[PDB]
Amino acid sequence: GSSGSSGSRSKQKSRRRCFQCQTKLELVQQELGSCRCGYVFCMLHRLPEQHDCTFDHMGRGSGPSSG
Ligand SMILES: [Zn+2]
Ligand SMILES: [Zn+2]
Repeated sequence: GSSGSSGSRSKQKSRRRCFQCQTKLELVQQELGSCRCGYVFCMLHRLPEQHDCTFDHMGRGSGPSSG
C-alpha cells in the first residue's frame, strides 16, 4: 500500500498513446489525434466531443446564443 497525494496526478503519461484508451498512435495519428486542449487521442477519441474537450472551438469573438 503506497498512499500520499504528492507530486502530480495526470493521465497523459505518453502522448504517443491515446489519453482515454491508451492505444498505439502511428506517426500520422500522434499528429492528427492530437488536440488543442493539450492531450492526444486516437482516431476514435480524437474528436473533442468524444473527450468532452475543455477548450472552446467557438471563439474569435462572442455573441448572443438565446433565440
Ligand atoms: Zn482513444
Ligand atoms: Zn481536446
